[PDB]
Amino acid sequence: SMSYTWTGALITPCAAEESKLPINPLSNSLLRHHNMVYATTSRSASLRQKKVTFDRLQVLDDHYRDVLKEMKAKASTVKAKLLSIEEACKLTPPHSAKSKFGYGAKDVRNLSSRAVNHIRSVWEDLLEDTETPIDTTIMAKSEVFCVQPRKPARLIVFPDLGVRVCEKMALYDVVSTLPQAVMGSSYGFQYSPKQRVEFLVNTWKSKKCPMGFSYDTRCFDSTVTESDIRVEESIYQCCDLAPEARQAIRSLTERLYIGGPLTNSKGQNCGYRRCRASGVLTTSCGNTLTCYLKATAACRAAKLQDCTMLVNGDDLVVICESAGTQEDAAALRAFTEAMTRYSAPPGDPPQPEYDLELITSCSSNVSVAHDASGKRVYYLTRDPTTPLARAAWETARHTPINSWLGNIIMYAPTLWARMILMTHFFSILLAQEQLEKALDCQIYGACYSIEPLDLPQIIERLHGLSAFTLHSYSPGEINRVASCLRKLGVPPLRTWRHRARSVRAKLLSQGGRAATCGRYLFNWAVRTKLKLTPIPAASQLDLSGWFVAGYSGGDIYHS
Ligand SMILES: CC(C)N(c1ccc(Oc2ccccc2)cc1C(=O)O)C(=O)[C@H]1CC[C@H](C)CC1
Ligand SMILES: [Mg+2]
Repeated sequence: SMSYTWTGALITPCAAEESKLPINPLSNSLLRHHNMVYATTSRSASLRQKKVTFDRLQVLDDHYRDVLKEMKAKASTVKAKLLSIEEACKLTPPHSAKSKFGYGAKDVRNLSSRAVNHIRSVWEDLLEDTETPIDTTIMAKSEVFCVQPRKPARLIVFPDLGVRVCEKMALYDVVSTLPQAVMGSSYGFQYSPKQRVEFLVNTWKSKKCPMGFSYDTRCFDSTVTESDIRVEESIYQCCDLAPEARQAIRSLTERLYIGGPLTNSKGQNCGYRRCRASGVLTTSCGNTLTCYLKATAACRAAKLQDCTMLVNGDDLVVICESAGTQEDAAALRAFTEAMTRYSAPPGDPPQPEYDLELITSCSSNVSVAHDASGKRVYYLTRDPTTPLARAAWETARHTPINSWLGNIIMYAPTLWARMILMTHFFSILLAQEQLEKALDCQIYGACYSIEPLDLPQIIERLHGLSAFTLHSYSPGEINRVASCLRKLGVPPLRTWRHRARSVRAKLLSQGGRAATCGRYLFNWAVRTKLKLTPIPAASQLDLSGWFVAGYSGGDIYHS
């Protein structure tokens, strides 16, 4: 069937949409070519709609069924709990889209009589009505990028706040613990960036002759079929579940996840969906399970040998035992055909990679640098173009989510996050006298509130003290960063070094936590290095819930 059907009504915005970067005195010091920076708007929605709309092809074989049963057996060990309204509400982000039933984010978290009473009625309804298609709103997502030698906005389909709270009640526990139980070490969201690298590097070394590749599925969400979603429900159903939760999953599956009507911001019937919705609680879990299933089965059809998968939603990377250049290329092609039959055709054709640093998964790649002692140290990085374009935009305008803070946390050891983002933002935060202020950001889709002053500890716990001393990066990483700077018009190292030394001095004079950031974060900038000993606060940090599972589109907030 058709991934989508359209009525003609347009996907409309719900206010004014900024497309260009504001000429700002502060954004200009970070990036000079402001015209290369842009944000998607509903004005490009038509272009997107045509790309995600198509008839899906699907043929299932014995390999698929086999892997499916393997997966179900493991799911069979699971015991999901079911959250009470109270907890599900606690999980709602303070700034999440309001409900059309008289209440909003704040009321939900505050457990207002009106919000809880409505939520209750939606839950009862999910228990009584097993059919009626649940209404969703479709919107053009606004995201920032740098022009290329432009991207049309992405679309998001999400149900009402009321319905979202119920999804949590019935599936929060499931989507937080079933992926790991079913896929084990292949589930990428259980790893912190450093743990992801270690898993990738060790996996790579465990091969006599390693061969690896990333697989890009062309619009993965639209390739998800009604069948894949029921197969996915079948996996969830192997769990021990409270009666009400079992019915909630059954009804939410037929009424929401397999598809339903599309309404715009004006309240107009836009069309219908018969593929994955991007703004539902099961999206990450669902996509990860389905990609792993098709991929694993695809590997068997292709005869790839000793495959180790690493899956994060629709993002996939496979590392296996080489069989030779020609044989690897043939196997890879066979893999792609198997995936195509399973309704997961490629966007970018896949290519075998014999160099670990050249494999990009989760928009990132593993690379290597050196610590003070001089020992090689592997770490996660990525092309900084987008991270930087967005740092510029968030500098010029107020945004709910600060990706820059999220990028500093996840890529702390990188040459670009240290030299550019830390310097730029600590300089700016000192000025505005807002170093104490907590900011929201996302990690694997879950929303968190973090104090910039804590970055030193956070970085030590997740990356180790070496994140403050890495130097001598790879020639490949250096060219990528440098050619990035030229493109966006970012000041060179010298300028940044001067700024960092000036910010570092200012941070050291304040003492307390600010001096902590001064000493650690900017030690790369001075010549007279300061001995960097373990930060006490790093040994008393609970950062486990940070890397448990994916939540993108889940409307998840970790208090
Ligand atoms: C060796 C030495 C001088 N050096 C480098 C300076 C420039 C560079 O590569 C470029 C080139 C152009 C633009 C940006 C970086 C790479 C390195 C390195 O450590 O290998 C450093 O000490 C870095 C160490 C990390 C900080 C955070 C910035 C300076
Ligand atoms: Mg893709």
